[PDB]
Amino acid sequence: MNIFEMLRIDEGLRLKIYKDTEGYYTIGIGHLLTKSPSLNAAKSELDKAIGRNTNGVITKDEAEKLFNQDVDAAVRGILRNAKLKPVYDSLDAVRRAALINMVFQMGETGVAGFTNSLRMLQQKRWDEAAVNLAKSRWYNQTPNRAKRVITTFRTGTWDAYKGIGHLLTK
Repeated sequence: MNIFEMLRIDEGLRLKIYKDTEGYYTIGIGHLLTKSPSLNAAKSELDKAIGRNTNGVITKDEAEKLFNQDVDAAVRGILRNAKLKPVYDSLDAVRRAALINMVFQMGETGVAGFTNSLRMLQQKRWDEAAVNLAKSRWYNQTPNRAKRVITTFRTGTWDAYKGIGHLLTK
């Protein structure tokens, strides 16, 4: 298992414009398009992202391309963040994946707001971090997904892979 496979499970795959758990226009593998209520706006964003007149529909390859870009950005977001970077650096490979997952879903800003949890993660206080992490709107809104991620942070294994929130756009 890896970050790509992990996120593909959590986010699923849709080739047509859809509304995410928050009611925002999205497409592909959790690629947010816009927080705006206009389908037209979403379509504009889409065309712009793809480089062509899509008409709300994309191909599998296009979805995967957006996906790769999106993963890349989440990581970059982590590396540029002074609160995130140090945590990310302190973690083992599996747990890093969990961090990326969160950032992908809620943005670098959203994640950076989890001060207490981040600290616990930095300290390797797994169980405590898990409890803390669950006391969030995130957990209450998308419990199943949150659970899988939390479990990952807790055990440092992919067991939970043996509920999608956000990811890149206007």
